[PDB]
Amino acid sequence: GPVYVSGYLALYDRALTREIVAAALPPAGPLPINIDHRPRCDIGAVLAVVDDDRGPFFLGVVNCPQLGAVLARAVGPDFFGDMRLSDEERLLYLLSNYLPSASLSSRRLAPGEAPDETLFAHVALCVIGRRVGTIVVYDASPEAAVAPFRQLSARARSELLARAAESPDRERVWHMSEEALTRALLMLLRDRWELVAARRREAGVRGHTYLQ
Repeated sequence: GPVYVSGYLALYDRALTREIVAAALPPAGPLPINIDHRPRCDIGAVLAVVDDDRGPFFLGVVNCPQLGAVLARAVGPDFFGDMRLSDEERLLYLLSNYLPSASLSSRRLAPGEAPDETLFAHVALCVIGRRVGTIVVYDASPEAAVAPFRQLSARARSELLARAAESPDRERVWHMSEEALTRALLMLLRDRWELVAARRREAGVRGHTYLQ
C-alpha cells in the first residue's frame, strides 16, 4: 500500500520568493516524485502543494512495490534486530533513514521570462550523502505525515488535505525494475546523520518512531 511524505520545499525567510511561488501554484499538472532527479525512476507523486506563511509545503504519495525490498538490501541483513514489523513499517523506517530529504526541481528561466504554472517539474527524494536537501517526514497516512509540522497554518493544513484527498494520483502504483532501483540507490553516513538530525530540529520536527 501507499505511504506518505511531507515537508517545506523552501522557507520564505530562510531561490524562491513569495512572488515566484504565487506565480507557480497550483502546478499545470501533477508533479512526479523520483529518486535524485533520475527519470524512469518515478516512485510517487505530489498530491498537493500549498503556500503556507512560512513556505511552500507539499504532501506526496510513495507507492512502488519494489522499493522496500531494494532498500532493505542496501541496508543489509542485520538492520532491524529483534523488531517485529510489517512491510509498510519497515519501509517507513528505511525511507526515514535513507531518503531523509527532498529537492524541488525548478526550471531555469531565461532572463526576460516570467514564472508560471510549468515552473515546478518534480520533487526528487534524496538519498543520503554529500548533500542533503530539505527535510521531509514519512508516515502511514497523510494526516500523520503532516502532523509533525506544528507551525503549518490551519488554513494551509486543511487546504492541503482537501486537495490531496481528491488527487487523481492518490491510488496509483509505480512499478520500477530492481535493476533501475538498484542503480538509483548506491563514515560519510554518520556525519550526514548529525546534519539531518540538526535540520530536523531546526524545522520543529521531532518523534520517537521514525523521527528522533
